[PDB]
Amino acid sequence: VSPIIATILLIAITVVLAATLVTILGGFTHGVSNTVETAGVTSHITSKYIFINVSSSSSAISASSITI
Amino acid sequence: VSPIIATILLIAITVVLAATLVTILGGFTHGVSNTVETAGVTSHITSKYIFINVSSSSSAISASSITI
Ligand SMILES: *[C@@H]1O[C@H](CO)[C@H](O)[C@H](O[C@@H]2O[C@H](CO)[C@@H](O[C@@H]3O[C@H](CS(=O)(=O)O)[C@H](O)[C@H](O[C@H]4O[C@H](CO[C@H]5O[C@H](CO)[C@@H](O)[C@H](O)[C@@H]5O)[C@@H](O)[C@H](O[C@H]5O[C@H](CO)[C@@H](O)[C@H](O)[C@@H]5O)[C@@H]4O)[C@H]3O[C@@H]3O[C@H]([C@H](O)CO)[C@H](O)[C@H](O)[C@H]3O)[C@H](O)[C@H]2O)[C@H]1O
Ligand SMILES: *[C@@H]1O[C@H](CO)[C@H](O)[C@H](O[C@@H]2O[C@H](CO)[C@@H](O[C@@H]3O[C@H](CS(=O)(=O)O)[C@H](O)[C@H](O[C@H]4O[C@H](CO[C@H]5O[C@H](CO)[C@@H](O)[C@H](O)[C@@H]5O)[C@@H](O)[C@H](O[C@H]5O[C@H](CO)[C@@H](O)[C@H](O)[C@@H]5O)[C@@H]4O)[C@H]3O[C@@H]3O[C@H]([C@H](O)CO)[C@H](O)[C@H](O)[C@H]3O)[C@H](O)[C@H]2O)[C@H]1O
Ligand SMILES: *[C@@H]1O[C@H](CO)[C@H](O)[C@H](O[C@@H]2O[C@H](CO)[C@@H](O[C@@H]3O[C@H](CS(=O)(=O)O)[C@H](O)[C@H](O[C@H]4O[C@H](CO[C@H]5O[C@H](CO)[C@@H](O)[C@H](O)[C@@H]5O)[C@@H](O)[C@H](O[C@H]5O[C@H](CO)[C@@H](O)[C@H](O)[C@@H]5O)[C@@H]4O)[C@H]3O[C@@H]3O[C@H]([C@H](O)CO)[C@H](O)[C@H](O)[C@H]3O)[C@H](O)[C@H]2O)[C@H]1O
Repeated sequence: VSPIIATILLIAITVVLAATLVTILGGFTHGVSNTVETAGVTSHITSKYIFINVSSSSSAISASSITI
Repeated sequence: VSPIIATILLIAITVVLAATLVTILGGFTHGVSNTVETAGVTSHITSKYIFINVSSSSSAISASSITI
């Protein structure tokens, strides 16, 4: 009798460890993305205005997505 | 007499536990397979057509097996 019952208990424990491990991995598998951008930019500054002129960029992006 | 009869009953019980355990294991030993695929794909979109051009793939697969 007892060696089979001990085996059933060890299967029950194994499932909870595997379920625990899955929640540990979730802290690694997020928030990685390609954020690199590169632009040819020239600028001139005066007592009233900053002028900014763009010559090229790595990608086309919205002017609302850029913070100054 | 009675210690031998008690032993015969415990053998009968043991077989039913082993048969029970075998049906528990069957829930683990299925549905695991190598499903990973990886392709070099490029695409262009227009008001009438999507164009899709493939440069390489990890394996050769039927175009009917892919869902869009
Ligand atoms: C990005 O890409 C763009 C597009 O290609 C440009 O190439 C940019 O390069 C910059 O461009 C700006 C704008 O052209 C340049 O700013 C000028 O800088 C010159 C100096 S410079 O040595 O001549 O080269 C001038 O300062 C010029 O100003 C003009 O306007 C002045 C103000 O006149 C305004 O207001 C009056 C009312 O008071 C209006 O009647 C008039 O219509 C106008 O709206 C004038 O005083 C000035 O006269 C004298 O200026 C200088 C001395 O400061 C002198 O050296 C000159 O010979 C001249 O005698 C001149 O007529 C600048 O132009 C901008 O004008 C705006 C104005 O709102 C009109 O848009 C601002 O008010 C400023 O005056 C000024 O920013 C800059 O130098 C370039 O780098 C690329 O970076
Ligand atoms: C999962 O997988 C999916 C599918 O692949 C996506 O990839 C998803 O990624 C997310 O997608 C959503 C939806 O595309 C993104 O939410 C958008 O976020 C952008 C910000 S961003 O910087 O431009 O990238 C915008 O906020 C955008 O909102 C649009 O709609 C706004 C509201 O317009 C709605 O209502 C008006 C009436 O008032 C209608 O006329 C119109 O048709 C529409 O229904 C606009 O204001 C907005 O304009 C400006 O928005 C931002 C500032 O907020 C600015 O930066 C922009 O440049 C632009 O000038 C823009 O047009 C979001 O889209 C969703 O739109 C719904 C709307 O119901 C339509 O479905 C909501 O109302 C919200 O507006 C918004 O959720 C999200 O960023 C992605 O992560 C993957 O995760
Ligand atoms: C156990 O171990 C064995 C041995 O190793 C296997 O590995 C087994 O795995 C299963 O194997 C079976 C048999 O190979 C697989 O069933 C096939 O499934 C595919 C789908 S798949 O995405 O391509 O992978 C197909 O459905 C295939 O069917 C073929 O046959 C169809 C019917 O053709 C029959 O009838 C015509 C007359 O109408 C005859 O001319 C012809 O000779 C043949 O007898 C075709 O329609 C089918 O074409 C298209 O099928 C699919 C769409 O359904 C599409 O995706 C394909 O790209 C293709 O364009 C294809 O040619 C299945 O094979 C079995 O064929 C028998 C037939 O009797 C011949 O034996 C049946 O009639 C069924 O058609 C089908 O069961 C199964 O997927 C595997 O899991 C291990 O489990």
